Amino acid sequence: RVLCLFDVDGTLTPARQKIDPEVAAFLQKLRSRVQIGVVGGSDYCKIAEQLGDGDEVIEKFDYVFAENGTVQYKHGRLLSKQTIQNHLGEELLQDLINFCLSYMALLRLPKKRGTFIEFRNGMLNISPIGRSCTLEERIEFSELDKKEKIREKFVEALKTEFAGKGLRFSRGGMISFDVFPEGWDKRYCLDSLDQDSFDTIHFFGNETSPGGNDFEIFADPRTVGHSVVSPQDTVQRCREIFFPET
Amino acid sequence: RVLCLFDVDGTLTPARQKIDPEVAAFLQKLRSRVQIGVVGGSDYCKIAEQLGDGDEVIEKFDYVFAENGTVQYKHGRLLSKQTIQNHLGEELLQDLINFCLSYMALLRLPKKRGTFIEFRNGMLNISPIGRSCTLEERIEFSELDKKEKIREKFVEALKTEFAGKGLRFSRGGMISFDVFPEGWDKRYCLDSLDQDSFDTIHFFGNETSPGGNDFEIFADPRTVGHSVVSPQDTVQRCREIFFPET
Ligand SMILES: O=P(O)(O)O[C@H]1O[C@H](CO)[C@@H](O)[C@H](O)[C@@H]1O
Ligand SMILES: O=P(O)(O)O[C@H]1O[C@H](CO)[C@@H](O)[C@H](O)[C@@H]1O
Ligand SMILES: [Mg+2]
Ligand SMILES: [Mg+2]
Ligand SMILES: [Mg+2]
Ligand SMILES: [Mg+2]
Repeated sequence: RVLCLFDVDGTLTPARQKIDPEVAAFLQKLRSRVQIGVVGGSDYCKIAEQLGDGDEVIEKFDYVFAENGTVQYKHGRLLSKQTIQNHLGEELLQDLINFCLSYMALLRLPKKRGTFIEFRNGMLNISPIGRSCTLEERIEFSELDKKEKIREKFVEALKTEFAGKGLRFSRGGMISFDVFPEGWDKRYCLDSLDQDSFDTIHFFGNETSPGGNDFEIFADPRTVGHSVVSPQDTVQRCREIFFPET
Repeated sequence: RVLCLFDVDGTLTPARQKIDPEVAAFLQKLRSRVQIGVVGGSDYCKIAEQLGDGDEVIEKFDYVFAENGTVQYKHGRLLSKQTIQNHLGEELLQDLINFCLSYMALLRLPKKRGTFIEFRNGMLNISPIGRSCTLEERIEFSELDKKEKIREKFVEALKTEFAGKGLRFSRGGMISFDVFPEGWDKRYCLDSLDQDSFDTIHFFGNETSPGGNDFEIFADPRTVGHSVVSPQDTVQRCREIFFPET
């Protein structure tokens, strides 16, 4: 009983884009020997869009872990969600929210819009410009952010304010950063997988160095870790391990 | 060339619910004598959901004005949008946004979530709890709000701060209030309609008294105004005016 578990962006697909039909075809071939799963920081809709038409993703993969595994489809079935408010408690969560509102009230940007704080399943996403900006506005903010280190300074202030309180931050996006509970990196999905009797869980990712969003799940003793540089590399690695004779 | 223009909630449908098939059938009958249109403060998706399946609404009505007419479908065709930032300018808009962020940072509630500021086409929607709350959380906030007058006090502070700057406020919702430019009440749709050569525009609404969201469009010299108390009343009124012989 083996599971191959894959990061999505840069591991199975070009970052944030549709999977190559050849890679998709190989994954289904691999599926004749092992179970296959994906884990990504993006939401289900995004991952679904990258990995097939409609909701095909939950049929094509045995596991679909969205938002680092806080959202789980297991053999086509959506499991219940643990909420961030349940984990953090309402007081810490609101302390965080109000600190962010207060900080952003004092930031002056070329443009602001709406959805400065997006309450997701696995994180709070914080966007100084607001998520409802256009593409050109998005690019404008990104360029300013590089010059003024707006998100970086905001994250420094947050880390210090909440020191010791179990919060983690990532600047994965362009107009935002994510705030998530400690352990709600990709390792989150491993606790559910622990219960599914796999002899071996192979994890493949393209950000397996320190600071990368695959590091923790890669390095976790529950996984056999594989560092890849592209979807073609991932396929080669899988052929080598699971189709040695071929 | 006559247009009948209808508010949606409480005028054609029970508030925020699907239209009665009998009322829907009458509107299509009325359409044999006049053009028919709807104008609502809700977004297109909501109005579409109330008035048919899928996008049937834009086929069933000659005009669909969503968000008070800042979003317009004319004979099945979506017209271009004028944006709030274009109208207000980026400086006033950000002054507004930062005042709201600052104010809300200091509010302590039982629960907070996300989407405190929703940037729509025709307004900014401001929600102290956050739009991404659950139904029970929504009811919890509503009950607290009645006790503490949270939205009312927030709106007082905003009106005073932006006195003379052309902003209007409404507490139409339960967990939020809307901020919109002066004249972006339902009258907004009348400027486009002015260009469409109607001899007469009859407007029907159920909130036509001062303070009601139909008052301005009702009282506008460009419309023949009709006050109704229900969709059955609206139908009766229409039969009386446009099918006098029947
Ligand atoms: O700020 P950006 O560039 O839109 O990226 C953020 O939001 C994306 C969409 O929800 C996420 O997919 C990203 O992971 C990130 O949380
Ligand atoms: O705060 P509430 O109760 O969700 O209502 C507000 O949002 C609704 C949905 O966008 C709108 O339909 C309402 O008109 C209002 O702007
Ligand atoms: Mg990756
Ligand atoms: Mg490992
Ligand atoms: Mg009404
Ligand atoms: Mg009038």
